[PDB]
Parts: sequence; C-alpha cells; structure tokens
Amino acid sequence: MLYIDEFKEAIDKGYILGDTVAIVRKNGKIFDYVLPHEKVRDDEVVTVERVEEVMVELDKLEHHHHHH
Repeated sequence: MLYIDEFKEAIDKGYILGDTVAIVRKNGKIFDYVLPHEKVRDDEVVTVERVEEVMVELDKLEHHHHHH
C-alpha cells in the first residue's frame, strides 16, 4: 500500500504535476501512483484520479488516535 508521506513528497518534488494522476488499485486500495511513461502489467488496473481524492483515501491508513 501507498502511504500519504510518499505521495505528498512526490507532489512537492514535482513528480506528480497537476490536479489528476494515474493510480493502481488492488482490492479498492491504492497500491502506487504511476507516472507518465511508466509501464504496468496486464493484471494492474490503472485509473486517473483527483490528487485530492487520493489524499483522502491515503488518510484511511494514518493514525488518528488523539487521547493521551
């Protein structure tokens, strides 16, 4: 699974430019981003997604515990 830190860094460093991005999902979960010209295998499903929507989906894997 892809996590938010890597995704945000790829945006900050200019690998993921713009408002939509190619994504591969497995079982509905995001497993990687795919950059222009990168190759995928036949069993991979590549969709174009909103960068903001990806950021919400990746938040589902973050820790939110806020009691101490």
